[PDB]
Amino acid sequence: IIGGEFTTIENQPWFAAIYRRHRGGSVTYVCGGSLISPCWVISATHCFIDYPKKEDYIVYLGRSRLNSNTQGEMKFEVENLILHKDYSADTLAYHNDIALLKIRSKEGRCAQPSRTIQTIALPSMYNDPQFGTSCEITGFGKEQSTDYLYPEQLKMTVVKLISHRECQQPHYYGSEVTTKMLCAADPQWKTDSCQGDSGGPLVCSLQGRMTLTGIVSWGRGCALKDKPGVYTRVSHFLPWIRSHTK
Ligand SMILES: N=C(N)NC(=O)c1nc(-c2ccco2)c(N2CCCCCC2)nc1N
Repeated sequence: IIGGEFTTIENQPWFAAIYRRHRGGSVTYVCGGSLISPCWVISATHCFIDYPKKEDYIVYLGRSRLNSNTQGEMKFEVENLILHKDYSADTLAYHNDIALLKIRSKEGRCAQPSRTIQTIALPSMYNDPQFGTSCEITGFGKEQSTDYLYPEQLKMTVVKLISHRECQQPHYYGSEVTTKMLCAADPQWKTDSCQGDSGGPLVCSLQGRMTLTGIVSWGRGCALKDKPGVYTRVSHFLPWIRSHTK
């Protein structure tokens, strides 16, 4: 997250931190995710497509720090890693950048809600907030594009939804953004998602509760002028999601 603020998991209790185990036994951070029901975390396919073996992934819930324990955190293995059959990666964009991780503890259980762990509501199909609406993004991703390290503490910021009309201008993303994506940016281009925030939540109030409107997918640079964050439009994927969560 570029700009924004440090936060704790209690302000974004649906946030999931996804890591990969490596042959030496080194474990490194992969991507964010969001808990949409006790047994299911939603994220982005591009995070996993290069190594799609479920047995190498670890999901944390209730976690406020990247490389140390938070009280009340829960660790899960991945019982099913479901990557979108039509995923593809273009030159800039990813398409159908959406993945589901069925989580199960080594003790055989799904997530139990707490002060630090809650599910996030899904939107109604094809229901999105109006453009100009302020939404929240969260993650352990880079604080600058050029950074080598990820921050140790979870971050959050606020961005505003941009119209497709605006996002599709040639000096924004032109042809590369589609209707299955959503753009969001800071009006002054000061704050943004970045590398390492992929798969994490874009949350907006829709009706009267916080709702998962987007999944961090891609952008050119981070917090660069005329280059918004691009997000998977969750409201376009409910049948896909329901097909696996049923
Ligand atoms: N909102 C944005 N402006 N940007 C991002 O969301 C974003 N940005 C980057 C990135 C980092 C540096 C330049 O671009 C990035 N990367 C970089 C390596 C290849 C792609 C996947 C991971 N992933 C993202 N999701």
